[PDB]
Amino acid sequence: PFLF
Repeated sequence: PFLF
């Protein structure tokens, strides 16, 4: 997962 990518959180930004």
